[PDB]
Amino acid sequence: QGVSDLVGLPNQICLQKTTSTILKPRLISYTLPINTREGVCITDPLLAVDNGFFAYSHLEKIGSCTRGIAKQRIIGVGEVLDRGDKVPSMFMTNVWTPPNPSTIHHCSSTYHEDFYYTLCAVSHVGDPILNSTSWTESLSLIRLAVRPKSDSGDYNQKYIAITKVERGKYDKVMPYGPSGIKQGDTLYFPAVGFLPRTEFQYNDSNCPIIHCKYSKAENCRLSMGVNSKSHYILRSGLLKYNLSLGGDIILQFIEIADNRLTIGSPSKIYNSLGQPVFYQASYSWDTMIKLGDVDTVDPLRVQWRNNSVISRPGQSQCPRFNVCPEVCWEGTYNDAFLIDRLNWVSAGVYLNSNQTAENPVFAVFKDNEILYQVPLAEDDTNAQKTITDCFLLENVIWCISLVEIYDTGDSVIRPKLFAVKIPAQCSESGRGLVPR
Ligand SMILES: *[C@@H]1O[C@H](COC2O[C@@H](C)[C@@H](O)[C@@H](O)[C@@H]2O)[C@@H](O[C@@H]2O[C@H](CO)[C@@H](O)[C@H](O)[C@H]2NC(C)=O)[C@H](O[C@@H]2O[C@@H](C)[C@@H](O)[C@@H](O)[C@@H]2O)[C@H]1NC(C)=O
Ligand SMILES: *[C@@H]1O[C@H](CO)[C@@H](O[C@@H]2O[C@H](CO)[C@@H](O)[C@H](O)[C@H]2NC(C)=O)[C@H](O)[C@H]1NC(C)=O
Ligand SMILES: *[C@@H]1O[C@H](CO)[C@@H](O[C@@H]2O[C@H](CO)[C@@H](O)[C@H](O)[C@H]2NC(C)=O)[C@H](O)[C@H]1NC(C)=O
Ligand SMILES: *[C@@H]1O[C@H](CO)[C@@H](O)[C@H](O)[C@H]1NC(C)=O
Repeated sequence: QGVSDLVGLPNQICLQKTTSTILKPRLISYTLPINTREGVCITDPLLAVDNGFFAYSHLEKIGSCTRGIAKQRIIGVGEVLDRGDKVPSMFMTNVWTPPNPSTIHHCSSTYHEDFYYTLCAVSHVGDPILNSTSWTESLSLIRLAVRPKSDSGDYNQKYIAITKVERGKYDKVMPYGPSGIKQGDTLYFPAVGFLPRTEFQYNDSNCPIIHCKYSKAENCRLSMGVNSKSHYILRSGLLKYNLSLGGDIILQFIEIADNRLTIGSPSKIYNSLGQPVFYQASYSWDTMIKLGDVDTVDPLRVQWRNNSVISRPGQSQCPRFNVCPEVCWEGTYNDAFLIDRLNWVSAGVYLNSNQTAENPVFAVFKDNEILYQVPLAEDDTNAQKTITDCFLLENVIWCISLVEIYDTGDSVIRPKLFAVKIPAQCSESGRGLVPR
C-alpha cells in the first residue's frame, strides 16, 4: 500500500534493554506454495524483500533434507501487501520451475525496477561446495517480473545461461547467499570463489592465537577450506552484473577483503537507511556474528561490528562463543538486518543453543547488548537457517523472518515465515496494569 524500503526517518523504536514482551511475532499470511505433507523436506530456502516486492526459493525433497530425492525447485516473486490491518502479507505473482529439480544449486536474488534477478549455479555432480573438483563452472540467470503482463514475450520469465564470468585468479565462482543489492543499474550478488590451496597466500603469523592455548598458528589457513587438506579454499565476495552493458552478459567476481577473514560462506548484502550492510555466516572458528557497514562495494571491504553477544551453534571444536582459531567447518546461517544506524541496532533470529540447531529467538540487539527478544518456538524446537529482512509499512519498521524449522503438526522440516513489528514503546501494552 505503503510498504517501502527501510529509509529516511522511520517511526521511533524502543532503544533500551527491557524484559517486557514487546515483540509479538505473527505467522504471516502468504500464497507461496510452501506447505506439504509428511515424507517430504522443504530445504534450501531463500528470501529477499525489496521495495514492496519479495523473492523466494526452495528445493522440495522426498525423504531426508540432505539425502532425499529432489522433487521440485521453485523460484517465485511477489508483492508484500497490507492485508487491510497495517500488517504485511506476501502475495506471489510469478513462479518458475525447472524441468529437472536436482541441477539448480545456490540461488541468490537481487531486485531492480521491474524484476527480481536470481542467479543460480547449475550442477550435475550435486552441491559444488561438496564436489568442488568435479563441478564445472555453470551459472544461470532466472529473471522474473514482479508484476507479470499478458502477451509480453519473455518479460514475465527469462532464463539465460551465462558464459562470460571474470573470476581472476579463482578457478570457479558461484552465488552463495540469499540476496544482494542494486546500485544504479548494476546488481551485486553474494558469492564465493574456489581458489587452489597451492595458490592461497597467507602468513600464518597473522592468525590470532594470543590467549588461545589450544590454537596453532596454522589453524586459520587450514580452516579456509572445508577440511585441512581440501584442494580448494573458499573466499566470499560479490558477483557483479551491470545491466547497462550491451550484449553477452558478463559477471565479475569481487573478493572480500582479508580483514577478519573466515572461510567463504553464505552471505548477504543489503541497503538499510541509505547504506549497504554485509552479513557473513560464521562457518569456522570465529563464531561471533560477522556483520557491518560496507565501506566499499568494489573492492569489497566490510567494517565488521565488534559484536560480543550474538553467535551461532557449532560442534565442540567451534561451538557457540568460540573465538580461538581451530580447524573446523561448521555452523549455521542466521543473518541480521540493521534497523537503526545511529545506535547500530539490528534485528534477526539466532539459535539459542551452544551445539544444537534449535531454539529460534528473534532479537533486537546492539554490539554489546541484546535489547529485547522473544522465542519463536517452544524450547528444543529444532531450527536452522534464518533470513530476516526489514522494511517500512506506513513508516513503521516491520521485519519478515524465514526460519527453517521442524513443523510439529505437519511432521516435516520446512521454512516458516514470521512477521514482527518493531515497537515504539519499551513497555508492552497493559504492562503493570493487570493486577496480582
Ligand atoms: C554455552 O557455552 C558457554 C561457553 O562459554 C565458553 O566458550 C566455549 C567456546 C568453550 O570454550 C567453553 O569451555 C566456555 O565455557 C557457557 O558459558 C560460559 O560459562 C563459563 C563457565 O562455565 C563462564 O566463565 C563464561 O563467562 C560463560 N560465557 C557466556 C557467554 O555466558 C554456557 O554455560 C552456561 O552459562 C554460564 C554462564 C554458566 O551458568 C554455565 O554453568 C552454563 O552451563 C554454555 N551453556 C550450556 C547450557 O552449556
Ligand atoms: C560427486 O560427484 C560424483 C560423480 O557424479 C557423485 O557420484 C555419483 O553419486 C550418485 C549418487 O549416489 C550415484 O548414483 C552415481 O553412480 C555416482 N557417479 C559416479 C561417477 O560415481 C557423488 O555422489 C558426488 N558427491 C556428492 C557429495 O554429491
Ligand atoms: C555500467 O556500465 C556503464 C556503461 O554502459 C558504465 O557507464 C559508463 O562509464 C564510463 C566511464 O568509464 C563512461 O565513459 C560512460 O559514458 C558511462 N556510460 C553511461 C551510460 O553512464 C557504468 O559506470 C557501469 N557501472 C559500474 C558500476 O561499473
Ligand atoms: C572493532 O575494534 C577494533 C579494535 O581493535 C577497532 O579498530 C574497530 O574500529 C572496531 N570496529 C568498529 C565497527 O567499531
